[PDB]
Amino acid sequence: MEILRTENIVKYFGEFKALDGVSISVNKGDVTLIIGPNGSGKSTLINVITGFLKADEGRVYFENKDITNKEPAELYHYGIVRTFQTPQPLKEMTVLENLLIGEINPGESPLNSLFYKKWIPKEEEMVEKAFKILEFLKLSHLYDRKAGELSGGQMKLVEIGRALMTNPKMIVMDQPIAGVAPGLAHDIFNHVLELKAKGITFLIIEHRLDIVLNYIDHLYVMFNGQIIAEGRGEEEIKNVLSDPKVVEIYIGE
Ligand SMILES: [Cl-]
Ligand SMILES: [Cl-]
Repeated sequence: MEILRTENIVKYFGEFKALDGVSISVNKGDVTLIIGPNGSGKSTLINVITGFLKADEGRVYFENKDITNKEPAELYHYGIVRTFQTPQPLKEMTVLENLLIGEINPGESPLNSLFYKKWIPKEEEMVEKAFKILEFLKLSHLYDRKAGELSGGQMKLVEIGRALMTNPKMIVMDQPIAGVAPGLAHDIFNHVLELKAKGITFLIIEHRLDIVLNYIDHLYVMFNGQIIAEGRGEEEIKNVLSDPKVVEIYIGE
């Protein structure tokens, strides 16, 4: 049931301690969200897990396999992928190409994958997969469209599509719907549930709780680098959100 766990993960940035012995467990097929005020190490944590950051101490286990500090190219073979915010160079490219760059160095980010330049492979095999995904996402009609011309929610959906290009078992997303209009937002998360349905596990960071909350089935709250609250399920979550210590981290300067 548990697909991912971290055992006392530590990360340092100089002398500052961004993370502080963070341990978390995530069950297969779950949609796990982590929240906390800016500066709590949510991102750093996510980056460590996805392999874009090195864990100074502690470990990460995927399906009970020690994967600590493996490069994203390697984690790709394990079924882990992170969604990447789209850079400007990619915005000049079509929606199809944006899914296609996920093929060059599977698991690696768009720019560490675009080291290959205009060599965005347009090989029949990959493209068919890109379309199959654009299809599932109900975006094939925008396959030829320059990504920079899409709405924020549209762009977010494309990024999810770029990740699916790696047939992941788990998708890690840092703020999938920030700046996305409510209707498109629920739609994005709708597709997540659609994916949860096929057995895909999610680890998400978000700040707009007024939308997201109805979709997550595992919450974690973080402050100063450590897990300061957990709550599995609707009821526990309502409690977690009620708890005054949580509200307080958001008030007082
Ligand atoms: Cl590092
Ligand atoms: Cl927002």
